[PDB]
Amino acid sequence: HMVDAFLGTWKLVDSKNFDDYMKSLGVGFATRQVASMTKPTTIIEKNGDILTLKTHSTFKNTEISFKLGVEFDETTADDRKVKSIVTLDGGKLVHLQKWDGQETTLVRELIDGKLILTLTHGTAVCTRTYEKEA
Ligand SMILES: CCCCCCCCCCCCCCCC(=O)O
Repeated sequence: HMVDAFLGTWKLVDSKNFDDYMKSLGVGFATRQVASMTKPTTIIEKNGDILTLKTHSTFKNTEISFKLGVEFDETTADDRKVKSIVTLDGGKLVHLQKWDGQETTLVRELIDGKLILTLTHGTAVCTRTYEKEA
């Protein structure tokens, strides 16, 4: 399964344009100040057809579980209540969130052994680079 290469624990080492991405979502200044300065850990697990993606940080934790291709309800780290779907498109794990007539896509792919997360909302595009910890 293509998901096997994503499994494990990943730690943020680099970020580009995250503040702009949060601004585009309406995250307030005080939260952006802290969120831009944290280095989250993302844990990706799979048991049968169910994938679980956990994001851990010193001040906020999220967890979602899903089957690929099946829409699910998600409450995001910034408290948006969204409709989500995740597909594995070739080698790219593509997570689409929809709410209030808006969308944002979170694409994860493996480049040179690192996990690259690209977040797009409107024209705000952010790249988050994660190194494999375990
Ligand atoms: C995940 C770090 C703390 C997040 C605090 C809430 C404000 C920003 C949330 C924006 C949507 C989720 C972004 C995830 C980024 C990532 O996984 O590197």
